[PDB]
Amino acid sequence: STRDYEIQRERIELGRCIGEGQFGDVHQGIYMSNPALAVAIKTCKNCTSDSVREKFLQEALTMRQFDHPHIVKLIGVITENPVWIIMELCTLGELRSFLQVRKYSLDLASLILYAYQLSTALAYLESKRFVHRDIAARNVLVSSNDCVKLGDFGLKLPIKWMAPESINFRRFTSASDVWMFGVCMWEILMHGVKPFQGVKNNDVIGRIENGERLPMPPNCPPTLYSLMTKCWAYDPSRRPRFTELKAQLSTILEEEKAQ
Ligand SMILES: CCc1ccc(-c2ccc3c(c2)-c2c(cnn2CC)S(=O)(=O)N3C)cc1
Repeated sequence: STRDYEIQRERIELGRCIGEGQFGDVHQGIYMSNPALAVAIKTCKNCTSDSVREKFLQEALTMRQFDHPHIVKLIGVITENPVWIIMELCTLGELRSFLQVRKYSLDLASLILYAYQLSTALAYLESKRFVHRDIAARNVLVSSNDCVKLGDFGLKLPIKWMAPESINFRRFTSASDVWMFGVCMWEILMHGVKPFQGVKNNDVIGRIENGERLPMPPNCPPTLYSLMTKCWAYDPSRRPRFTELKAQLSTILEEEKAQ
């Protein structure tokens, strides 16, 4: 039930389209509540069929259960047609593009901060025993210069980001997540460059079994690259826990900020 966070439509002013989620466009809006607050609104294209509506609204019921500095907050829902999900707005958009445009204006400490930040959230999700089953929707958003957040919308499987066991047996565990986090970390230090550029998806799995890994990013600290490669151990029982990563990242950030 949603009655404790049902929003009245007139309190929401739907603005410009800003991205796409799995179910429809995402809009910017102003929500008159405290203030008259900037929000992100998930919309739903074909919520005119019942089954799509159930799954769209499930995204909200799920988000509702978490409260963390680095996971996108649910503000509310409107459950009459047309159905909307009202989320906090991450002003500065997608991390990938953010890192690219800011390649020459973000220091190493910030890039590490982001990785650390995400690991605190992933550790929380692990402690809440959440299984995120929609891997294609996984994305990172920037709410400010010093704050990134997990989300399932933007501002077909990710073969290139996936653990080999996910690829061969469709096994998805806390460990496969760690593998993907490893890639996401690499991505961050590479200023939002995607993994395996030019390489075909099907030739990916072969290269991994051959011992090949994504190389050390320019200016990436050997301590942090070591963390990454541990995220990419083949035997998924060799990979570190997120709680292991949160801590290991915490002292790496301290080493840099001290310089
Ligand atoms: C609030 C629901 C929710 C939506 C998306 C995620 C999300 C977003 C991005 C992710 C991830 C999750 C993610 C990663 C590794 N494991 N997981 C699942 C917890 S990741 O590689 O850091 N990555 C890109 C988590 C919760």
